[PDB]
Amino acid sequence: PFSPWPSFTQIEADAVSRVLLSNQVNYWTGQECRQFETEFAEWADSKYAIAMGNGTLALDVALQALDIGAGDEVIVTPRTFIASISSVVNIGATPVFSDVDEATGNITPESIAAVLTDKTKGIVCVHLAGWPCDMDGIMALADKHNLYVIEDCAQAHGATYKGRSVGSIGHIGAWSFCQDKIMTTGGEGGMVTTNDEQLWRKMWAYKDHGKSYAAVYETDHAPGYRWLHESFGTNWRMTEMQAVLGRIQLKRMPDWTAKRTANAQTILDACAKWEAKGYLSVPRLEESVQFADSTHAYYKLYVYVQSDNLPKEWSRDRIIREINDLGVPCFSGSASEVYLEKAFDNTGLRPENRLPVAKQLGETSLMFLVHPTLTEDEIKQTVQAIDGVFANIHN
Amino acid sequence: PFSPWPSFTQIEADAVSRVLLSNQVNYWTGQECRQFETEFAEWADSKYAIAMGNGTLALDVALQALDIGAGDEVIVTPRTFIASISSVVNIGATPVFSDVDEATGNITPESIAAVLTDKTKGIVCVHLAGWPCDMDGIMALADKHNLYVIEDCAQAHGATYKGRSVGSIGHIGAWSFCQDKIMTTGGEGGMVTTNDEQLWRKMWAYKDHGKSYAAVYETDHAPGYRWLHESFGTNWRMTEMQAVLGRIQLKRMPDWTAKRTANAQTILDACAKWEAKGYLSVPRLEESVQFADSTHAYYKLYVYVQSDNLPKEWSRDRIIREINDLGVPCFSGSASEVYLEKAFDNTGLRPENRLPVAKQLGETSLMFLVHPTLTEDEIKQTVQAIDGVFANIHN
Ligand SMILES: CC(=O)N[C@H]1[C@@H](OP(=O)(O)OP(=O)(O)OC[C@H]2O[C@@H](n3ccc(=O)[nH]c3=O)[C@H](O)[C@@H]2O)O[C@H](C)[C@@H](/N=C/c2c(COP(=O)(O)O)cnc(C)c2O)[C@@H]1O
Ligand SMILES: CC(=O)N[C@H]1[C@@H](OP(=O)(O)OP(=O)(O)OC[C@H]2O[C@@H](n3ccc(=O)[nH]c3=O)[C@H](O)[C@@H]2O)O[C@H](C)[C@@H](/N=C/c2c(COP(=O)(O)O)cnc(C)c2O)[C@@H]1O
Ligand SMILES: C[N+](C)(C)C
Ligand SMILES: C[N+](C)(C)C
Ligand code: NA
Ligand code: NA
Repeated sequence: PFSPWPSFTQIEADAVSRVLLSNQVNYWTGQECRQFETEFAEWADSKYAIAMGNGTLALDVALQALDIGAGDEVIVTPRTFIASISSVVNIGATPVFSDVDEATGNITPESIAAVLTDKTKGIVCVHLAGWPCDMDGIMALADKHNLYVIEDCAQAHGATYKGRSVGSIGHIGAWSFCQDKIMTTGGEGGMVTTNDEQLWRKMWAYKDHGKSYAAVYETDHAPGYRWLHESFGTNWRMTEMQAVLGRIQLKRMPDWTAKRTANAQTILDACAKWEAKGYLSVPRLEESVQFADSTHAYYKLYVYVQSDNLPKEWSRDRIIREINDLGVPCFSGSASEVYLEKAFDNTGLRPENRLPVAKQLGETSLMFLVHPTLTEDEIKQTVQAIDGVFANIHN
Repeated sequence: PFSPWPSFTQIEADAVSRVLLSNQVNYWTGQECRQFETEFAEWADSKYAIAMGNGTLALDVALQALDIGAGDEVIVTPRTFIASISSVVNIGATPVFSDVDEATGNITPESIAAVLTDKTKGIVCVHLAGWPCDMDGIMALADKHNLYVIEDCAQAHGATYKGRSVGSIGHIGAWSFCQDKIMTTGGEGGMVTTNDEQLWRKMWAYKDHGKSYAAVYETDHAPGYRWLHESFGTNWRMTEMQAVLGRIQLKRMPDWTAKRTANAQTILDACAKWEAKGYLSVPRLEESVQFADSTHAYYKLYVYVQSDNLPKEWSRDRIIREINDLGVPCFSGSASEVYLEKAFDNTGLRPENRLPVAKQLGETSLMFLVHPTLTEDEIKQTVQAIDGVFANIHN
């Protein structure tokens, strides 16, 4: 197999062992989560961060703080992991699907505007695979129509939009550190970021059974039982062992982004000849007029077949099989039409017509791995498999 | 300070280090959670178990599977941690408080029956401190009124009721492994247990984004993208590092229950002379005719002041102060009237009048530690602090 992702180091194993043997294992008995919060906020260009159990709970707590619920429409992408949509359903709101950009796979200002109604309250925009959304256009639309924006940053650690971290631009950023993500806190983890003090206080309470931050930290208490629960909430906390991994990985992020970026550019460079021959489309953020001064996180590397130009005996799926047969990982990538899941049967939530760009990218995507442990030889194998298979197509 | 709880061993540190370095860190990339589920189910006398992020999410997923929501009343206890009540509020149902037993601190068949209505659908009974509820009475009452029962077992690992593990008697058992609990999976953790296959399938899907167990494991899959999400759900999963701790601690539970029991017996025995003198009430499960062939988990050890028999210069609160001043941990214990929290302001959820037994136990409780790391000498010091302060009261 190729070099693993995730790939935990002895430093990380020693850190979790130390946290465990300290017995200071909980948000309320140690300081690892609290220091991870302040370090993550600084790293993500945000005033506030809160450590969460996972990226789904991060979306959930953001929707809770924004008072999104029954009768509110929230614009969502069809091209993502289901949590980016089901979080909206689970709070009782109505997800409404926008189509995506043919180059980036993200929802766009134009496709969001097309599905806005007088009931739209929110947008959950996903920075898919690490390519940032057009946040100037999305925030302009949100200002015009009085909408709240949640940036789903689960695939986008290290991405920037015109000089600032993703997750710092919308009202709230939601983050995952699940097992194969760019940051990976020991099996699960998440985070929210915000610049709004009131949204921070609301999310902080909600993930801690409705403990008021003001009651805990900003109030003088008599000895004995303390009355802290000033609203209803739940347990969406992270452990100390997950947090110490997060803190370690923040310090690695420049290295990790640089390695992902180098791996991606080697693969995109090799795909260019097959774009010239008409078999691939190879969108590159660094060559985009509209994503000047932005950076791609490179969670995963997408290119797209030009189906019309493949011989009849070839297809996207056959290319995946042939690259896999040469020992190189290759996938169809993200779900592109999550609304086709049976969860949407009889809900009235499925678009009445399939979203054409989302449908096309589901059919055309080829997805490659670029994670930081991949060796020069593994990236060479990747390039050689692409050249081998497309040379077979070309003859 | 007294011996710590929790108190993680080198064996546990080495196990979490091995899980991390394996890179098999997630429910979907390793087998520690799946083996913990089957071992926990067997240990807890249940056909099915599902690993959960925490005991709050265990309650939440049980209420989801039972289709409890808007317009449904659920009987709850006032004498617990808020999650036993706020889980009901958060799913949209109406918590209705029952008073508690003066000896055991648990809701009783009599006090539950007093607050039943035709809209009651469920009971969340807490085995407080490890003393099992009257499950014959509660299940009889649930049968006659067509109610579902959730056992909140967060404080009750090792408790049995007439030969059976707690958590195996109600429709669903909810469990916590939070940091100071009898089992403590490295900062957070939870579990549900059930004997009902359909409730198991529903909870298993809901904690995993609505992945159907049938779609994942009972369906032959074509190559490429698999359509699994047949209903809506969320991410309420446990990590592999938490699960390996759970598996280790299950094997220690005979020893841990025996040590907690021996510690409790020594303290209760010392309290007997002060009960004889009228200063304490010392309920003992092993002496209760109603709790024959049952066993106490001994999460914490409660006795109760007889307020009426204390001299004017004395109080429950002064006894706590004086025992702590001798170097012995002592607490007022569980919240006894959770409905007094400001979360309940303007909800209409407060009982018309304060619940009198619950109010009394909040005023009279003295709670001592009995966790398995406490040495013979620390238990001796506990007895001597009790004897010193009560000898002062007497003389
Ligand atoms: C355990 C784990 O690693 N889960 C990650 C994984 O989810 P998974 O269940 O495989 O979902 P899908 O990618 O829809 O795949 C469905 C099925 O098709 C198969 N498949 C998939 C792709 C493919 O190319 N080929 C294929 O055969 C899969 O093997 C699986 O059998 O892939 C997702 C993209 C990740 N995304 C999470 C996440 C959250 C939620 O964060 P959280 O996981 O709660 O921290 C929030 N927003 C965003 C934009 C997120 O990305 C999940 O964390
Ligand atoms: C981080 C941690 O260890 N939390 C545990 C702790 O909750 P805590 O926030 O302290 O809540 P309370 O006991 O109501 O105390 C409120 C305040 O008064 C203070 N206090 C409390 C008691 C006292 O004697 N003196 C005092 O000064 C506390 O320090 C705090 O400042 O004490 C609770 C009893 C535990 N209960 C858990 C659990 C779940 C929920 O499971 P989960 O915690 O989500 O796994 C579900 N059902 C059940 C029957 C559960 O037991 C919590 O796990
Ligand atoms: C530091 N960062 C803005 C690139 C995340
Ligand atoms: C049933 N028991 C093994 C938990 C005692
Ligand atoms: Na109903
Ligand atoms: Na009823």
